[PDB]
Amino acid sequence: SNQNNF
Amino acid sequence: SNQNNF
Repeated sequence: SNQNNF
Repeated sequence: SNQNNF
């Protein structure tokens, strides 16, 4: 699972 | 699993 926090 | 914290 993936999380991108821009 | 991956997390990118920009």
